[PDB]
Amino acid sequence: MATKTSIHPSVNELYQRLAEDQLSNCFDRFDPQEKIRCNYCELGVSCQLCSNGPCRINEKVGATLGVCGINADGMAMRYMLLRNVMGTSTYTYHAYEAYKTLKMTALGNTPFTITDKDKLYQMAKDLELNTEGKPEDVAVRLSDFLIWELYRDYDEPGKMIEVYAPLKRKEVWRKLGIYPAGPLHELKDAAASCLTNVDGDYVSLATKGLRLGLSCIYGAQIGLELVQDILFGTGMPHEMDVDLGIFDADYINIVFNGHEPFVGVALILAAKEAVNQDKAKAAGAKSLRIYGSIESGQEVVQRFQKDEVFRGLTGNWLTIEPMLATGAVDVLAMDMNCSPPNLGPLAEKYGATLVSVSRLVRFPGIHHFLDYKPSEVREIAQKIIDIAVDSFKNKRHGKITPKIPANIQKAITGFTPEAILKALGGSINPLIEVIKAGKIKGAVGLINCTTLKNGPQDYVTVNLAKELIKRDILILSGGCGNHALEVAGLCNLDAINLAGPGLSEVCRNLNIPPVLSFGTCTDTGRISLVVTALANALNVDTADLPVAVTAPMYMEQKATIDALFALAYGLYTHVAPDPPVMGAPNLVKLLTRDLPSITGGRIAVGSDPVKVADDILAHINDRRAKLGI
Amino acid sequence: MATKTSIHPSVNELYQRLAEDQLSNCFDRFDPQEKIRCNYCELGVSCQLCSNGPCRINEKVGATLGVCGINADGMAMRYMLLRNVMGTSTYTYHAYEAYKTLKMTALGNTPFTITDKDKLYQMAKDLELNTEGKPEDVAVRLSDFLIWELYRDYDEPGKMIEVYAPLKRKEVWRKLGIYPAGPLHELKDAAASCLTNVDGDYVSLATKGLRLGLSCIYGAQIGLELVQDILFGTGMPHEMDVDLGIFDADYINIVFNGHEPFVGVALILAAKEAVNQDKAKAAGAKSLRIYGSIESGQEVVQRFQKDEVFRGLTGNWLTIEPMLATGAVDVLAMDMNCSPPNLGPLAEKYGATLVSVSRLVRFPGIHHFLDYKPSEVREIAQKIIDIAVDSFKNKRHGKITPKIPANIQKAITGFTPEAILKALGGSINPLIEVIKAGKIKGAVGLINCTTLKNGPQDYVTVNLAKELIKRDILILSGGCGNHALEVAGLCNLDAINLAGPGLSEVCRNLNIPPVLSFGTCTDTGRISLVVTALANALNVDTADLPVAVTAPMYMEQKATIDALFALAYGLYTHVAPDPPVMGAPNLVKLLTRDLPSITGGRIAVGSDPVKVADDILAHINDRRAKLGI
Ligand code: SF4
Ligand code: SF4
Ligand code: SF3
Ligand code: SF3
Ligand code: FES
Repeated sequence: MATKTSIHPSVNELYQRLAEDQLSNCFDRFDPQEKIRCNYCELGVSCQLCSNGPCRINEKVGATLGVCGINADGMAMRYMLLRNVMGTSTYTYHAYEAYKTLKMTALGNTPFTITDKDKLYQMAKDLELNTEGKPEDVAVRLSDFLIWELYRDYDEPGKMIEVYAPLKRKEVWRKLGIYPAGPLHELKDAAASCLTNVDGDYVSLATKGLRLGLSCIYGAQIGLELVQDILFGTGMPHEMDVDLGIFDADYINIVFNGHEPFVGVALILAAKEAVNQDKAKAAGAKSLRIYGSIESGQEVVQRFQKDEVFRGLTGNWLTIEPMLATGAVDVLAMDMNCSPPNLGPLAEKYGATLVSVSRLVRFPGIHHFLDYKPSEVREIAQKIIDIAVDSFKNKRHGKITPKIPANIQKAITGFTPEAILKALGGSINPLIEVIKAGKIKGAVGLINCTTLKNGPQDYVTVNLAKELIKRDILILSGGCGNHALEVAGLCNLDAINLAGPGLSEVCRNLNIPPVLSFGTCTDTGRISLVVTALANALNVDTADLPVAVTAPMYMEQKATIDALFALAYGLYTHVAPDPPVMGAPNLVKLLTRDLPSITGGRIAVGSDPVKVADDILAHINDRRAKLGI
Repeated sequence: MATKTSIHPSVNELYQRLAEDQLSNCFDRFDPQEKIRCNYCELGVSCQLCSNGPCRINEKVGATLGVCGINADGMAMRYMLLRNVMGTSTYTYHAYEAYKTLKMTALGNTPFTITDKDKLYQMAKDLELNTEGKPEDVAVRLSDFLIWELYRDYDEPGKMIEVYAPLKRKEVWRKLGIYPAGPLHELKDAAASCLTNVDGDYVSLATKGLRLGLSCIYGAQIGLELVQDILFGTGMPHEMDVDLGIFDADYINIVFNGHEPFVGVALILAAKEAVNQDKAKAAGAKSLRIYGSIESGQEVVQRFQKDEVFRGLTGNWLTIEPMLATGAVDVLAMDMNCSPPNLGPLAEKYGATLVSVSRLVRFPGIHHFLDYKPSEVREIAQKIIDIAVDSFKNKRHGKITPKIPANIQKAITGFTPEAILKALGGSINPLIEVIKAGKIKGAVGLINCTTLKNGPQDYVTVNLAKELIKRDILILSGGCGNHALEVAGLCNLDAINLAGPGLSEVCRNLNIPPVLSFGTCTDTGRISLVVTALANALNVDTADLPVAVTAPMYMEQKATIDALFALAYGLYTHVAPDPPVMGAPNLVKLLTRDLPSITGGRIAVGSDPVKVADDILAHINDRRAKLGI
């Protein structure tokens, strides 16, 4: 088959239905694009930023510079920076909504509550906030402080970066001048820098990308994930069902899909009400069930158990079109990316109702717009259930043939820094000891999307993960790439049998899988808390540790902002497919060869899972040698 | 040669020097790009936003949608929105710095003062601020309030838009749901919407563009321009020297260049110190002179007189490279766009020193980096003078042959709303009356850059302006296109005789030119105050007025954000060259044909000055007919 589909049998089966039904889909749409690809854009040496364009760099024809005078290196890095403004904006958007949700929850106006009060008070103490009064007071103070971190300008020092970053990184960041403003000012400054005839210096633009990455993790991601733990609990390991076989066509099936989990949690709470289960049964369904999709789904499976109501996680963004082709979905409730913009015709064919629950998400053919507001989420969840009941009765039941694949996989979800510490007996020391002894050679943060650019859905990701664990490298996974490993079976105890001799021994002793599900790409900051704890306990810099990062099927700039963060944080950072930079030779040299002498990190490239794994292991072994282990 | 150069003889003379010196320059760089132009990018039907790309729409090869599913209309509007995030970010950056500068001025930490106290107190009254205490206290309160408007979220109502927009527009915006957040949140929301698989609906994306334009004018531009008036005075009409013959090579010559005028004002104040003039003369110069370039220069000529120190405005951004070829510049101090990124080799050849005075501005070969802070601007200005004196002694004097063109033109600069009222005898009535009677058919806001895309520098702008005034249409001008009209002689009293029968006679009686210099593209908000004043005086909506906007040689998205504002504000808005949208037929239909029934405005296109002027006049005459005049 010359069309890239998927490594997953469930997805390939449902692709067959999309193709038989003659519906457009991402897999088929790749092929016409292959007829007319632009290699200037592939290489990052085109520009569309002003009316003297569109420009291309081609020295052979005399087009050495753009009309404005920018060279290839500035051109490529500037467009990378501009796109990374989008990535940072999404994390900043989510953080602000989390903080407003916490405040409105403390004031009594949401269906949520303050669940992890211990985390609330410890965070407040770490940040030197006033902890007098009641938990609701402390929660308002924390929300206002974390909003201040979003809003702080380039000249007001941050506190999150001081609390949560490792000691030896701080001196590097000071030396390089990359301590950022709050993410709102940083992303505005980055966008302004990208306007024509402003910043045309590839080194400066790269520096601004590193700053933007730091602003995203310390100024948005860590705060938002800890606030979500305060609201919904801190994840601990538990068994979850994943893949598209979790659907049963005789129930009313509501799927929540995006990155922000607030609507999903409100849906689970509303679906547990007897009145709503009775509604479903009166409509001819066995009962009402809620399912998670993509990153919003992953946020929930990190913190919530499967039960008779909440059924598990469907898969990553390339599973959404196949999921509709099951003919089992009643409402797909969409809160952020990825909500692909041609779902309308598929929802129509398969008898599903599309509901946007964010002012960000719009595309042709959406049935309902219920933009999120914390004080409205209770009513939003109820209206979604009402829509789903009507949709089941009048659109799907008795009209649509279901075609649900048989595949269901088990994954242990809910790893957090706290869960790792508990699994090790309350101290990081046993992990240090198994690393020093060579049982685990090192650890990889797999923080990733999925894409079709460099293979069938999830091919590189799953095979790279298999190659890493065979080499006794423990994986901490987040993002659509985490969903892939869960569906592939790498996140359960059976997967110990795929690990090498040292890692399989540790996994059996600790009773954990060789791939630890840490959640979403938004959990890059949270994974950094584990690496920071390692660095601080060893009194070594992050750039000295036997670790690496990989985003091996990256798609969008949530992944690349996390990669820029990883570079600033001093790490070997593998990215595939190539970012659009390879036509800019001095930028390539900076990112791949010179950064180890600047931040400590570097970009690595390639899509062959075996070579990528070998190169990661070589870097880990080089770090090990310098540590004497 | 066949190379597009300029309509201005001074620029053509200096281009010859650049070409004979075999130095790269915008004019020559256009020709290689012409060999390899991408028609997909020209039409807005390419996309580089995720790794499944680069994508193209070409139905003839089966490429109907991008891999993700987006159609041509969503693709084109999304990239327009993303680029307009840059435009909004620059205005928001500038506003924030203006507000911090006013605050630090009130606290006594700058070389500036509160010049227009009347305006300070009038704003405080209009915005219902506390006026107790001293003017400095009120200035701090106004600065904090305007910062709040920058930071307001989508769900908190604004006050600037209530005060400074007319009643019928506010009702239209309310009905359409396009009242925006403050510009920081609005630009973050727009950027997040552009991430792959978020907002792929061209109608939604266009709506977001309109919102972004409103947020920019009411949330940043009006506040920043009125704060700059509070600091540096409200412009009134006065004679100014323009074009490149203002240079004299026997003086130490410092040129400030960008959009933010703070460093330029500080330089003028420092150069007026006798000790600094003594330093210049001891170095062998006749004395020390300051000159303005592009939009920062225009802000200064709006509010300051020509004297023995400050000498006038050089021209717009396509004049910067020619200006260096005079061999007369000692320092070029650069604060924002446009600072073209290949000036380094030109500065080296002609013996000029380049100084960046903004963290936004970086490019290869810059000699000194003096990032602006209000509390450091006195030291920055003095350091620049020190650098200039040394550069004159060591790089230029006795080494570089000057080639200064003879051309100097006179322009009347400093028109403001207040200046118009004064010229009319204290009220707007006389202008309304001569419009009603048909002497002046209507008015156009020319808010423009310059570019080479649709002609030699300033060709379309100047010829369009001549055709408009011949048709008895008064022009209020801002931006690089304003600089073009000043240099071409349309902004002095001789230009009265280029106007048609009715407008020439009104201008002769009022002793004003037919093109009124209103400053920068940043003064779109200020122009809207005049258009709003006309709406109220007539008791009609802005969409009913005999007015239009043109950006006839647009370059970057400061101009396009002003055009998006104009559309939201209900106006016929001509833009040339074509924005990168014309491959998206439904988007084109929305912008050019359906918007009149939505906001009242519409996009018009074309670069033929006669046809464009005829079309503007036809619109104005249609509006007149519906008003009964
Ligand atoms: S910014 Fe420079 S390289 Fe990009 S389109 Fe404009 S002239 Fe060309
Ligand atoms: S966002 Fe869609 S159209 Fe753009 S590059 Fe990605 S797949 Fe292609
Ligand atoms: Fe948070 S990872 Fe990047 S692709 Fe869109 S849901 Fe996936
Ligand atoms: Fe403010 S107008 Fe747009 S082009 Fe850059 S200086 Fe000119
Ligand atoms: S698609 Fe236009 S330059 Fe690549």
